[PDB]
Amino acid sequence: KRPRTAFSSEQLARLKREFNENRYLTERRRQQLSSELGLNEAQVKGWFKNMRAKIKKS
Amino acid sequence: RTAFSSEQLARLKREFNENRYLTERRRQQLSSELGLNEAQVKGWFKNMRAKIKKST
DNA sequence: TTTTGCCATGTAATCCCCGGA
DNA sequence: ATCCGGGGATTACATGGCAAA
Repeated sequence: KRPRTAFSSEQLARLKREFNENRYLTERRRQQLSSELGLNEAQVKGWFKNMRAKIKKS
Repeated sequence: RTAFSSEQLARLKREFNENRYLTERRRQQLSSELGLNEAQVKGWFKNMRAKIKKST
């Protein structure tokens, strides 16, 4: 099982800025964003997945 | 890669005609009766629905 | 026709998407 | 983060069927 991580405030600000433009990730955009933030792609994919579900519930 | 016998395919097809989606129960029961693993029966149903959509 | 021998098609399986729990 | 249980897109590969001397 993949470890849970905590995102820094800079990572969360960049993620959210991104989610504000498009709630879905293409492959290239995921790679770029994971590389830029120093995050595993699975963590990024996961954050977007959970954020869609939180905002759908909100 | 497994190849299903004509008897298995005949039964799978008749089951598919009656209900194109398996319940857990029916998947278990079908697999037991046919001598197949549940993943193979589940995969057959998945591929059958895809194949049909891919026609129209 | 035979007897190869390649390739096209079929399909079981894999990969990855998604929402929901 | 996990897993399930859909989907679409492919991929690997067995084999049927055609090609050809």
